[PDB]
Amino acid sequence: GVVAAAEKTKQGGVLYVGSKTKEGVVHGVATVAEKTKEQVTNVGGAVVTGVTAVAQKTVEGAGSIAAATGFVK
Amino acid sequence: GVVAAAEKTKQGGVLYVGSKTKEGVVHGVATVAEKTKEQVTNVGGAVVTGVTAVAQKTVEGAGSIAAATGFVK
Amino acid sequence: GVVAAAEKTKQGGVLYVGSKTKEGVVHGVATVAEKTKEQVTNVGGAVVTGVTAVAQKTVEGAGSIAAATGFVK
Amino acid sequence: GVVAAAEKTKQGGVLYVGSKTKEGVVHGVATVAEKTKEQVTNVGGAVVTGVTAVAQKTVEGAGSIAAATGFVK
Amino acid sequence: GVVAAAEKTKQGGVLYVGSKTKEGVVHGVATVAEKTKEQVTNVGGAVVTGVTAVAQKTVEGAGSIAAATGFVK
Amino acid sequence: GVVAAAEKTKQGGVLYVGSKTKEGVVHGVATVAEKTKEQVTNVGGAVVTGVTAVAQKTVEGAGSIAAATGFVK
Amino acid sequence: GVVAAAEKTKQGGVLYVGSKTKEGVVHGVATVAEKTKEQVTNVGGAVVTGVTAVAQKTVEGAGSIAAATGFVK
Amino acid sequence: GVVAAAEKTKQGGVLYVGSKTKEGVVHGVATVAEKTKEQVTNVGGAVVTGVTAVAQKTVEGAGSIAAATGFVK
Amino acid sequence: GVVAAAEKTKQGGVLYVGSKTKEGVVHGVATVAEKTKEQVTNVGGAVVTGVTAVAQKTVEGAGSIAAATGFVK
Amino acid sequence: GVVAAAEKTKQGGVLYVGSKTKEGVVHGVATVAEKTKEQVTNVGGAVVTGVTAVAQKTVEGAGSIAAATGFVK
Repeated sequence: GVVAAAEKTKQGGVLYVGSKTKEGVVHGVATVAEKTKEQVTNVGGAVVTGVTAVAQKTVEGAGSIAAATGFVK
Repeated sequence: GVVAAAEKTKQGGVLYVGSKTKEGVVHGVATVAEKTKEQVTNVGGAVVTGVTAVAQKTVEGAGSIAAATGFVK
Repeated sequence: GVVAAAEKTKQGGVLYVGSKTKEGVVHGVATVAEKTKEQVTNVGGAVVTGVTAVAQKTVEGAGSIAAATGFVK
Repeated sequence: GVVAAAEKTKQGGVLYVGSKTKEGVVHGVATVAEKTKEQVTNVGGAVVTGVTAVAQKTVEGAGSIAAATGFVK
Repeated sequence: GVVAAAEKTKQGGVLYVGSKTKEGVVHGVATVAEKTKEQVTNVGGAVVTGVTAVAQKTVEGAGSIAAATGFVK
Repeated sequence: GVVAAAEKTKQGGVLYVGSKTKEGVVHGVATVAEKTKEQVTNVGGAVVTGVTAVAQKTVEGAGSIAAATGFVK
Repeated sequence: GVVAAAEKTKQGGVLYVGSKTKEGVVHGVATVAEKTKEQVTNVGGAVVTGVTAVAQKTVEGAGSIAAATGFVK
Repeated sequence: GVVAAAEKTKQGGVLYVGSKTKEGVVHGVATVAEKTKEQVTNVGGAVVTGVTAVAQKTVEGAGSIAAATGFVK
Repeated sequence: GVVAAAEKTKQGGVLYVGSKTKEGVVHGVATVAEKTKEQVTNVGGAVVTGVTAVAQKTVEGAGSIAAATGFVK
Repeated sequence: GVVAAAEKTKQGGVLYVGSKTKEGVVHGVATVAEKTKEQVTNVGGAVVTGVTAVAQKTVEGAGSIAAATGFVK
């Protein structure tokens, strides 16, 4: 029983970024391996990967993740 | 039983980014492997991968992820 | 039972980006492997991959993903 | 039972992007492998892959993905 | 039982992009492999792949994807 | 005075190569540029460019090269 | 005075190479530049560029190179 | 006075190489630059660039190189 | 006075190499720069650049190099 | 007075190498710089750059190098 449920019921200043750079190496969510048996990646939210990264009001509602892995039995 | 459900019921300033750069290497959500048996990637949300990345009100409602992997039995 | 359901019932300032760059290498959601048995990619949301990436009100409602993989039995 | 269902029932400022660049290499959602048995790609949402990428009100309603893979039995 | 269903029942500012570039190589959703047994690509949403990519109100309603692969039995 | 002179006055076991390969990219003597004023290439000897390259008793006598370039005066 | 002179006056076991490879990228004598004023390449000898390269008794006699470049005066 | 002279006056066991490899990237004599004024390459001898490189009795006699560069005066 | 002279006057067991490797990156004589005024490369001898490199009796006689650079005066 | 002279006047057991490796990165004679005025490379001898490098009786006779650089006067 791997169940995920989500509900969202709606009964309805200044940001300045200045970036000067050179030779930027950026890595995000990176999983590196040798000889696995299983690999899983679930992204319910937001992954922002930049040289300049700005986020505003981003992950604002009703997320759910259910993960079951393995179970040899 | 791998069930995912989502419901969204709606009964209804200044952002400045200046980026100067050179030779930018950016990686997102990257899973690298040798000799697996299983690989899974679920993206319920938002993946923003840039040299300049701006997000506004992005992942705002009712997401769900259900993942089941393996189960040899 | 791999079931996904989604419902959306609707009973109904300034953004400036300036980018100057040179020789940009950008990768998105990239899964690289040698000798798998299974590979799955589900994209319920939005994948924005640029040298300049701007997102506004993007993933705003009622998404669902159900994934079942393997089950040797 | 691999079932996906979706319902959408509707009872019904300024964005400036300036990009200057040279020699840009951009990759989207790319899954690269050697000797698999199965590969699946489901895109319920939006994949935007550019040198300049702008998204506005993009993935806004009622999406669903159901994936079942393998099951040797 | 690989079933997909979708229903959509309707009882019914400024965007400026300036891009200057040279020698741009862009790849979309690309799955590259050697010696598979199965490859599947389902695109329920929108894939935008450009040097300049602009999306507005794009994937707005009632999509569904059901995929079943393998099942040796 | 750009003078070249050459004189050649003649008063007169087992080689086994086995090559197995795939997807070979080979470049020779390659000069690549943007916005020059002058480019010169003089080849008095031998340029062997292969995937399999074997040379035997190749550049064996009396070569001469004279190069003068520029001289704004 | 750019003078080159060469004179050659002649008063007159087992080699086994086994190569097994895949996906070989080989570059020779390569000069790469942006915004030069002058580029010169003189090859009095032998340039062997392969995936398998074998040379025997190759550059054996009487070579000469004279190069003069620039001299604004 | 850029003078080169060469004279050659002649008054007249087992080699086994086994190479097994994969995905080899080889570079030779490579000069890479941005915004020069002058570039010169003189090769009086032998340049062997391979994945398998074998040389036997190669650069055996009478070579000469004379290079003069610049001299603004 | 940039003078080079060379004279060569001739009054006239077992080598086993076994190499097993994977993913080899090899660089030779490489000079890398940003904003020079002059670059010179003279090769009077032998440059062997491989994944497997074997040299036998290679640079055996009478070489000469004369280099003069600059001299603003 | 940049003079180089060379003269060579001739009045005329077991080597076993076994190499097993993986993921080898090898660099030769490499000079890396930012904002020079002059760069010079003279190679009178032998440069062997491999993952497996074997040299036998290599630089055996009569070499000469003369280098003069600068001299603003």
